[PDB]
Amino acid sequence: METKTLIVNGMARRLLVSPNDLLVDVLRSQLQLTSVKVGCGKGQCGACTVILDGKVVRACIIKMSRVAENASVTTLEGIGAPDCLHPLQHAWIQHGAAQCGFCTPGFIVSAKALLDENVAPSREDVRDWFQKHHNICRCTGYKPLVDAVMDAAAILRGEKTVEEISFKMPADGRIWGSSIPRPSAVAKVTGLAEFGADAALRMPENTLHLALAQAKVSHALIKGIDTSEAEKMPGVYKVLTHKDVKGKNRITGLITFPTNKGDGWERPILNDSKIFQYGDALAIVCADSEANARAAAEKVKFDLELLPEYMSAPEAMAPDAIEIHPGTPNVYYDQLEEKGEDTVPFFNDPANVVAEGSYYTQRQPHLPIEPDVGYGYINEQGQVVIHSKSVAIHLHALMIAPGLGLEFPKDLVLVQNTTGGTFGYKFSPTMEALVGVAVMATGRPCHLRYNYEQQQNYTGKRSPFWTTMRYAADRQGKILAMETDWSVDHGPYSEFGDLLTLRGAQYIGAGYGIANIRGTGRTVATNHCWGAAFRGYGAPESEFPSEVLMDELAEKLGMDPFELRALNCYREGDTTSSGQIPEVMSLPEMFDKMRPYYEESKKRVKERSTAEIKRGVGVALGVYGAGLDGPDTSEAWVELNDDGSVTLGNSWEDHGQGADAGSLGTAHEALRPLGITPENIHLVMNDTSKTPNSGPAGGSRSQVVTGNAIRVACEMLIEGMRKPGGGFFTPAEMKAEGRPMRYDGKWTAPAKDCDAKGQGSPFACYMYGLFLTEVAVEVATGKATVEKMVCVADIGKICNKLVVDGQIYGGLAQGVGLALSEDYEDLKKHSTMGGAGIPSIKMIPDDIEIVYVETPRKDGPFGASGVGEMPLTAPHAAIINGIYNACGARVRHLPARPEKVLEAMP
Ligand SMILES: Nc1ccn([C@@H]2O[C@H](COP(=O)(O)OP(=O)(O)OC[C@H]3Oc4nc5nc(N)nc(O)c5nc4C(S)=C3S)[C@@H](O)[C@H]2O)c(=O)n1
Ligand code: FES
Ligand code: FES
Repeated sequence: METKTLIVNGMARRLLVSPNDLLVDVLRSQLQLTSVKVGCGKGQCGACTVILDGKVVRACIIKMSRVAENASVTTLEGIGAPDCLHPLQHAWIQHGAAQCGFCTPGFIVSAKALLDENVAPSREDVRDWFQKHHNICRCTGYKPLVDAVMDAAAILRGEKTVEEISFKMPADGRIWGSSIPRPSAVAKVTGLAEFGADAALRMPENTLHLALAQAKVSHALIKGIDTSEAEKMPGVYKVLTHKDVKGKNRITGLITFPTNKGDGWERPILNDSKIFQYGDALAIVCADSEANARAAAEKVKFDLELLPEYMSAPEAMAPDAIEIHPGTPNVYYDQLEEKGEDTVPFFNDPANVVAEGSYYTQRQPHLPIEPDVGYGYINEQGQVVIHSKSVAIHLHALMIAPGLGLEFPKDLVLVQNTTGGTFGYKFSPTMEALVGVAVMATGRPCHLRYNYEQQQNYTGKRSPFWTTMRYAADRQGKILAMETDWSVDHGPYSEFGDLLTLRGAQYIGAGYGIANIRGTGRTVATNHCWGAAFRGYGAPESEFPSEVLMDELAEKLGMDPFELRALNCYREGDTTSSGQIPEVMSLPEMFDKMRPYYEESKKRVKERSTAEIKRGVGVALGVYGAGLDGPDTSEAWVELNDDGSVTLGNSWEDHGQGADAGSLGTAHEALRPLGITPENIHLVMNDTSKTPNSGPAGGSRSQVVTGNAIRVACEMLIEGMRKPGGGFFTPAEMKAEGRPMRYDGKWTAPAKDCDAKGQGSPFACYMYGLFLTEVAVEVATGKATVEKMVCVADIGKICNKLVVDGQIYGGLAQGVGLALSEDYEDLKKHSTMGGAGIPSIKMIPDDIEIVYVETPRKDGPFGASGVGEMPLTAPHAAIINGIYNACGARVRHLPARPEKVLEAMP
């Protein structure tokens, strides 16, 4: 060891470090400059970017031995604080460039360094800078980030003033539909926002640090676990196994469908007799530090008997395959889909035009910049309190309580920390029971943190769909029948697997009036990573095949792909694939708005193709519902305060999409008659001991269901304040009358669950999108590049423009990674952020445009619908169609990697 004096943010600092310490750990653990985040931990995400002696570097790959004496270091805390904000922070906030905000510090530091060298960079300049510096963002779609940089540049040049680009309160007083920054913006652009890992530095002394001892084989029987050596290791307080669990040591699927072959009780908290997938946690180590715990976990020995490994749906379907879950077939669920008349006479008729095909959607990894993390402790009332990224706190409490041997809500409390994105993986419990297990055994606060390799090998994935479907149309182009078949590879754990399978009966071919449908669905258990909901939850996987086949049918009929769609879309008379009348009929109108953009891309693409680079254009229609199937309910309370302000209590979980902006905009709008201003609406959210059951932030339901519960609770407060015949009471007069201050609100969606053949009215609101893309294909290699994206959308009235804009940009970006680069197949190649193929800035076109068709929803709060999962419904189908359109190559098996595009090239 040696002391090194280094100047941090203008001040000298003598630090007692070890030459092998990583600059990132030093800055975090010793200087508590928590704004410097550790994402991938391998220098790919740039989330740990700091400026070291004028050079922009990634602090996670810098040894202390390589850092000079008196070296100057600049972190976000050296750029601006909440009281003395930098123009770069102001632009970020005014553009809504910070969603989950986990990559914000790295992007801002990196940007500030760019401006020191170039006061007037072009958008392209900025894009290259982030590209060269590995600044990754999984939320924004990048566009907002560049928009923010360009504005801060004009301000530093003295061309625009801060007050000039900032949101100003209208004479209206209304913030519903405005571009008002989100409540959490400031905390996020300053690096004060505390994420799970950051909290580890601020916990009490006696806090313990966990490490998991994971299985490295995919399938096996457990003959024994030897904790002996790990116990003897330095710093280890205790080592737990399945023997230390008090409850059933199982996680229930809760809502497991009645006709499922299994019972939803197969997931162990800590495996006891079998290993179902690579990553499986067989023991928990408790140490005085993370480094000490991780090091002792490797020293835990397993006595196993290797069983065959079924790494795909087909394999687990082979007739000789053994049951992964003894006493339950690997195909534990069958889904029927029957609408209209029998479809066989339509396919057997030589006079119809038939198009058939087999497609495949991959096991897409969520790739959040922040790996999983959470902590827990014993309450001052004897309750186990667990903090995590859970986006369904009430649901997860119920899913884990029995296996821990606890009772909700008397022994257990769940709290959602500030989340650095989930994109769905948190609809599933990840480490909530593990932390709870540890907390109960020791009685002390425990903090569990996953490295990026665990975020990859031990969190759910999008489940791959194998689809074989076909259309039967007449010579004029009208689709008369459709037959579909799909198989969902769900890994070993069934939570929500059957529900996902039903999603196929609802969405394959959605958006078109197809009178007769016959299909068969299937949920199959495999030994690959289990399935956790992924933004789209059934839409991206169902609509990819139907939208690609649609273009294949168009070619067989000799009709334009865009015009063909325009011909079959919903119209008065048509119903969905569940037999439900669509809540709005704006499709014809959406096609009309899209048409001008389509025909221009048609000319522009032909007029720009090179002999070495062919360019093409592709379209696709995506549809998804807002809300969970059936009578989906939400709760919320509003309480009047003495100073006349209001405190809103809800459980609108935030993945970083902007649940805060949504609660505020909805409350404010509903509280109009009382004149409440935005700064007078306090928010108490996501804590089962304080906030009501609002339901999960999944299914793109929050804005509609929860929005309505918030709306309702406000209307009750308004009525509670009514002075007999004359106006309103005051917080003062209210107290005197002994009148209640808090008002509870609830709302139930007017929908009905689907029956055994997939029919019914499962969602009250839908989200519709028309995608158009211009892709360039390098004929020589097969490397495709999305050059432009236009998206016409109908999501009802907008609650917050910055939020919805940022949601569409972000959604379209993941759409590109889904089509061109992402996957979780090879356990070693796909265990790192870059390996799995997360899109870097240059992969996303700077040229993205959005057109909104604000048709209002009868059942939405103020006529609004969801937006969450809409931008990921069919943008991948569009990219794929574009590629065929460019070079004639047709890829039905995602992702369309270069060599894959090459193979398919006629
Ligand atoms: N007409 C509308 C509709 C929605 N919104 C806003 O848009 C956001 C998304 O609303 P909604 O579609 O109702 O979805 P939820 O709040 O239920 O969020 C869940 C959704 O959010 C998504 N967006 C994400 N965005 C980010 N940055 N990170 C994630 O992990 C995200 N996870 C995905 C996934 S997956 C899901 S299911 C909310 O801030 C809402 O207030 C709006 O301003 N106006
Ligand atoms: S680049 Fe350092 S944590 Fe990712
Ligand atoms: S805002 Fe960039 S990763 Fe979430």
